[PDB]
Amino acid sequence: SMSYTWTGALITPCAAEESKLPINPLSNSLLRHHNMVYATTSRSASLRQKKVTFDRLQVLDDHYRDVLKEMKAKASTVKAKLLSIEEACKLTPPHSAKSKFGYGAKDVRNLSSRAVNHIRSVWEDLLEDTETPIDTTIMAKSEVFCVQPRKPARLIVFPDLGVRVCEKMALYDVVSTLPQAVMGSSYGFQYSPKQRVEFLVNTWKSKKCPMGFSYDTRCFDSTVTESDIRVEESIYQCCDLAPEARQAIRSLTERLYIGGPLTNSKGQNCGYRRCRASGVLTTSCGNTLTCYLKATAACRAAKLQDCTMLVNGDDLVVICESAGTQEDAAALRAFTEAMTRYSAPPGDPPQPEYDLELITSCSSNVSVAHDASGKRVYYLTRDPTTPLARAAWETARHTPINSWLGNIIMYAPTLWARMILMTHFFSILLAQEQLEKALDCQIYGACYSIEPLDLPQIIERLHGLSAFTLHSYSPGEINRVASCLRKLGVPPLRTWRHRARSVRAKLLSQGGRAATCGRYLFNWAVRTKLKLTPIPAASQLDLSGWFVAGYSGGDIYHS
Ligand SMILES: CC(C)N(c1ccc(Oc2ccccc2)cc1C(=O)O)C(=O)[C@H]1CC[C@H](C)CC1
Ligand SMILES: [Mg+2]
Repeated sequence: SMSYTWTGALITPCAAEESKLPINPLSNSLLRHHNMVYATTSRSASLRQKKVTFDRLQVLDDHYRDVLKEMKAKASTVKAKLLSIEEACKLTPPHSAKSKFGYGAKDVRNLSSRAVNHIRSVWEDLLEDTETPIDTTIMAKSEVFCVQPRKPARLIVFPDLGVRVCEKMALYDVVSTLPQAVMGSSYGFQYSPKQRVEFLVNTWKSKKCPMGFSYDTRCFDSTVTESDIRVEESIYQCCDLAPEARQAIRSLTERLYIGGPLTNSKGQNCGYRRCRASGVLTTSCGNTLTCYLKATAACRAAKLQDCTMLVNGDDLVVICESAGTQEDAAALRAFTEAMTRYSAPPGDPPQPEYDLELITSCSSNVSVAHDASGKRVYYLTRDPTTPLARAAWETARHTPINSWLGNIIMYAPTLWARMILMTHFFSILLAQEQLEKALDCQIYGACYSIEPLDLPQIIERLHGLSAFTLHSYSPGEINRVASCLRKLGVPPLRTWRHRARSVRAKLLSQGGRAATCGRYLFNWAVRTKLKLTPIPAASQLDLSGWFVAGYSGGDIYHS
């Protein structure tokens, strides 16, 4: 069937949409070519709609069924709990889209009589009505990028706040613990960036002759079929579940996840969906399970040998035992055909990679640098173009989510996050006298509130003290960063070094936590290095819930 059907009504915005970067005195010091920076708007929605709309092809074989049963057996060990309204509400982000039933984010978290009473009625309804298609709103997502030698906005389909709270009640526990139980070490969201690298590097070394590749599925969400979603429900159903939760999953599956009507911001019937919705609680879990299933089965059809998968939603990377250049290329092609039959055709054709640093998964790649002692140290990085374009935009305008803070946390050891983002933002935060202020950001889709002053500890716990001393990066990483700077018009190292030394001095004079950031974060900038000993606060940090599972589109907030 058709991934989508359209009525003609347009996907409309719900206010004014900024497309260009504001000429700002502060954004200009970070990036000079402001015209290369842009944000998607509903004005490009038509272009997107045509790309995600198509008839899906699907043929299932014995390999698929086999892997499916393997997966179900493991799911069979699971015991999901079911959250009470109270907890599900606690999980709602303070700034999440309001409900059309008289209440909003704040009321939900505050457990207002009106919000809880409505939520209750939606839950009862999910228990009584097993059919009626649940209404969703479709919107053009606004995201920032740098022009290329432009991207049309992405679309998001999400149900009402009321319905979202119920999804949590019935599936929060499931989507937080079933992926790991079913896929084990292949589930990428259980790893912190450093743990992801270690898993990738060790996996790579465990091969006599390693061969690896990333697989890009062309619009993965639209390739998800009604069948894949029921197969996915079948996996969830192997769990021990409270009666009400079992019915909630059954009804939410037929009424929401397999598809339903599309309404715009004006309240107009836009069309219908018969593929994955991007703004539902099961999206990450669902996509990860389905990609792993098709991929694993695809590997068997292709005869790839000793495959180790690493899956994060629709993002996939496979590392296996080489069989030779020609044989690897043939196997890879066979893999792609198997995936195509399973309704997961490629966007970018896949290519075998014999160099670990050249494999990009989760928009990132593993690379290597050196610590003070001089020992090689592997770490996660990525092309900084987008991270930087967005740092510029968030500098010029107020945004709910600060990706820059999220990028500093996840890529702390990188040459670009240290030299550019830390310097730029600590300089700016000192000025505005807002170093104490907590900011929201996302990690694997879950929303968190973090104090910039804590970055030193956070970085030590997740990356180790070496994140403050890495130097001598790879020639490949250096060219990528440098050619990035030229493109966006970012000041060179010298300028940044001067700024960092000036910010570092200012941070050291304040003492307390600010001096902590001064000493650690900017030690790369001075010549007279300061001995960097373990930060006490790093040994008393609970950062486990940070890397448990994916939540993108889940409307998840970790208090
Ligand atoms: C060796 C030495 C001088 N050096 C480098 C300076 C420039 C560079 O590569 C470029 C080139 C152009 C633009 C940006 C970086 C790479 C390195 C390195 O450590 O290998 C450093 O000490 C870095 C160490 C990390 C900080 C955070 C910035 C300076
Ligand atoms: Mg893709």
